[PDB]
Amino acid sequence: MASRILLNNGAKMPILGLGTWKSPPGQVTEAVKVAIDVGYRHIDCAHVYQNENEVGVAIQEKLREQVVKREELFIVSKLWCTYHEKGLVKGACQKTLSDLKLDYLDLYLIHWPVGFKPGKEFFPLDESGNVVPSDTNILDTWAAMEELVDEGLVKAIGISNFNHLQVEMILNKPGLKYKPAVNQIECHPYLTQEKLIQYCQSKGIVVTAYSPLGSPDRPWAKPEDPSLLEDPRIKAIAAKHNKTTAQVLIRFPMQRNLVVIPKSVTPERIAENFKVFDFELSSQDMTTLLSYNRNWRVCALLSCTSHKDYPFHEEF
Ligand SMILES: NC(=O)c1ccc[n+]([C@@H]2O[C@H](COP(=O)([O-])OP(=O)(O)OC[C@H]3O[C@@H](n4cnc5c(N)ncnc54)[C@H](OP(=O)(O)O)[C@@H]3O)[C@@H](O)[C@H]2O)c1
Ligand SMILES: O=C(O)COc1cc(Cl)ccc1C(=O)NCc1cccc([N+](=O)[O-])c1
Repeated sequence: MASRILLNNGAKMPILGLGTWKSPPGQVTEAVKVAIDVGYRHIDCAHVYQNENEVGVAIQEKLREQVVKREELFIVSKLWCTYHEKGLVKGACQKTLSDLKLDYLDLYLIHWPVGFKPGKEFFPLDESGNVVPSDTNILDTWAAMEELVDEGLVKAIGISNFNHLQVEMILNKPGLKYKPAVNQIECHPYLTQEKLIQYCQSKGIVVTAYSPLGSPDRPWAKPEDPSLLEDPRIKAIAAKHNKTTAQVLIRFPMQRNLVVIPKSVTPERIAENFKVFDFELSSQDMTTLLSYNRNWRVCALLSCTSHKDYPFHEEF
């Protein structure tokens, strides 16, 4: 299948990208260099991941080496929750641009719909462990994102972890100038997201699937927790196709017209994860994988459950 999807800003986005959350700063430069050498042209980044400088070293070296042209890369980053205020958005973007060694981003996302009190801490808490909110709403934050397009800092803007009512809130924003191009959400066979994906696709918003392997390195993993990579049912589909379980989990979202961003710092896995354009899952395989949905979420924080804009109280 085609390697890129057309966005509603007229630009093409590679459907496979490299994730970078948890990639250690002393490993991620090599990881990104390896990824570009073996064909990745999309890197998913964020200021909160604390490794954009090191990601940037890799990107710059491959540009300098003329392995790739800047126009051929699709670099994504995200506005952290403590920068939702109007007056902080441009500087947050510029800090990311500086760390990544870029003069524009292809896509910049509102990372989470929830805004937090600005300051040095990424998760400001009160004395009982609740996050301290920002009174800035998603529509004013969106207007600030729109300004970044008009200043040439970003080619496209989008959202991440927005539920359908929140997406609808931006789509219905008075004076909306740019529609979100992308909603990046968690999506895998245990959280299949049929309702939110159809909503977004029906609006011409491209959906990016994060944690496609179930984030086995997430820091809050429990023993109890389901494991996609070890699910014998998925292992059997992989065996049938002479592919790895990871490769099935990556191809699955691709065939739903999603973008997918598996993370690895292991060079052999980075290469393996890209070798997903030479096989097809059957319609039966797809429906079978969809059937494993358990509404199981890697990413959701108890500290944020009372924030006005917490996204996961809603069904979708
Ligand atoms: N927008 C958001 O709020 C949000 C939230 C979560 C994630 N994301 C983005 O989505 C990315 C992907 O999600 P994720 O990092 O949570 O988890 P993931 O991609 O589902 O899983 C990454 C884990 O899988 C292992 N792995 C990778 N390829 C493998 C393979 N072929 N075989 C066996 N194990 C393999 C990795 O190990 P090694 O690295 O040790 O190889 C790592 O432990 C993130 O890195 C981030 O860029 C965005
Ligand atoms: O968010 C990501 O991309 C991945 O997860 C990260 C990454 C880092 Cl570096 C730090 C913390 C997290 C995390 O707890 N994310 C979950 C989260 C955050 C904010 C709000 C919520 N929420 O539920 O409103 C949830």
